Amino acid sequence: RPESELIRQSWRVVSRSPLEHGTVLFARLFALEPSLLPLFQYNGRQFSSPEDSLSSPEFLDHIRKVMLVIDAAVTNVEDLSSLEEYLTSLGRKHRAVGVRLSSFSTVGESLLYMLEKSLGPDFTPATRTAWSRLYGAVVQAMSRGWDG
Ligand code: HEM
Ligand SMILES: [Xe]
Ligand SMILES: [Xe]
Ligand SMILES: [Xe]
Ligand SMILES: [Xe]
Repeated sequence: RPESELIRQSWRVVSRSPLEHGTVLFARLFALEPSLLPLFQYNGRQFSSPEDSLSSPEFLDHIRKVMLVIDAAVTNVEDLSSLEEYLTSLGRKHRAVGVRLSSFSTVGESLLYMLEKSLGPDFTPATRTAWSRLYGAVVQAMSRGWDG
């Protein structure tokens, strides 16, 4: 699958500095959808501003978790069946924490933003399409967690 190799090659670049890259993703996310900020409630407190989130080790750990789940998806690009059940429960978990399935569209745009910014000219039309398909497949599996 040529799509899979474009994903593998672009991810190599990102995966070298995952927290730095995931930081861009989350900064962009809160800039687009500020109402996601209160959902991260560590030690029973909510973050007042997006910059507060960046000072939180728990929040930064969650960036690492996100980048790890993406890494699993890239590893399993040719077949996400090994990941379907895990991703369904991951959706269920995010439903429980208060995330609306609708917000995963903004997450997608934030992912594509991070990739465009990191890769520059190497973020070709084909690369963008490949990532949009992989992300779509991930969200499809996660969406099963929202009761159906
Ligand atoms: C809309 C954006 C998101 C929000 C508001 C959100 C919120 C949360 C919260 C509150 C937790 C529990 C606290 C914690 O573990 O730090 C969590 C856990 C987690 N998140 Fe997210 N999340 C988002 C997106 C994602 C995405 C897209 C992924 C996958 C690529 C992801 C991967 C994970 C993982 C692996 C955990 C640990 C779940 C567990 O095993 O308990 N997160 N998230
Ligand atoms: Xe952020
Ligand atoms: Xe963790
Ligand atoms: Xe993501
Ligand atoms: Xe993804």
